[PDB]
Amino acid sequence: ETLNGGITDMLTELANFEKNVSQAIHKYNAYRKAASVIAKYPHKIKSGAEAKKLPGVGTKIAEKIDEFLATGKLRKLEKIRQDDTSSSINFLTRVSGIGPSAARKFVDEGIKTLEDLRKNEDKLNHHQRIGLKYFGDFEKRIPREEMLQMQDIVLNEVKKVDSEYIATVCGSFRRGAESSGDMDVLLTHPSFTSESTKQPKLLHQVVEQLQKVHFITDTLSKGETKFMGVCQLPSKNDEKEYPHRRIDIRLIPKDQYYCGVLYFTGSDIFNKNMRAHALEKGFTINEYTIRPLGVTGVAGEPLPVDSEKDIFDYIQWKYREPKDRSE
DNA sequence: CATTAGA
DNA sequence: TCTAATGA
Ligand SMILES: [Mn+2]
Ligand code: NA
Ligand code: NA
Repeated sequence: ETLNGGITDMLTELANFEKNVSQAIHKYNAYRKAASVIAKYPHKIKSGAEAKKLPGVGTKIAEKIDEFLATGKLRKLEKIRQDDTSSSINFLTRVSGIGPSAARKFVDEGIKTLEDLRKNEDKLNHHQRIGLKYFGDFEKRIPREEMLQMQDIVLNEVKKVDSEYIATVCGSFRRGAESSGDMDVLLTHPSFTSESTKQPKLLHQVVEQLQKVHFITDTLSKGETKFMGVCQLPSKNDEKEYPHRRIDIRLIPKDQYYCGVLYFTGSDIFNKNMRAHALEKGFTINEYTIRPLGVTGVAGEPLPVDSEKDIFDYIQWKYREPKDRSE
């Protein structure tokens, strides 16, 4: 956590670089288990060999470990950090919709800067166009203060359309959080569950309304179950317009709401821990259900959930307010 | 780890 | 169809 800190960080730097700048999924996977492992190790790594003994740590890494322990640096790390090319990829990748793949290609073509990206909007597909358009707004944290006004808005229309729609804004926002990166609204309806062959309109109506009033301004991707767009709160009585925010809305079979909800509520650790817990308690939990465990090694049979509670109850725990799902 | 876009 | 990018 702090004892093998640089070690893993240097490790993680390395990996990432292979994966993105290079297209070396192996080396990249190398740097990772190694970083994974040295990280679990209970003692101050004193040298390559010491590390070396580790599963996954080879002569390659161990070698880097020395130079890094010997001098507070690494050449490769220094050279890479310098490398205009790899820098460039590191950056373009920031655009919503630009993966490494396209970052390399763009670069190859010679698009390195944002401005480059601009003179060639054409080479860009819609997602990246929008991604480019709101590049500034996408990088900004969402003040909870607005989260409240946005949630306010969603809920309302949602209800306005059908009164049967149930919506929840998940994420850190739900868990207290002072700010968040984007909003996640999970959604379901009663007319839609595991069997009952869809109702694409379900999602559509809603999105339609949102847009109708101008809360949603763009569409990144809209499918029959997952809409991914852009919203913005009414820029009041001028002098102050609001930043463009990312929003995600997803239809959910009423029969798996809470699990989903439980899940996307996090935290990443609370979950795991919760998850690790159902296990002893004779269960199993995943994003959509909670099945009682059987001795044969495994077992099925999706227990019925009406609220976040049932899940708790099942696993027999103290209902934990979102606020304290912190870990 | 599954859901959309695109080509 | 596969392959990328998001989320998470
Ligand atoms: Mn989010
Ligand atoms: Na080894
Ligand atoms: Na990106």
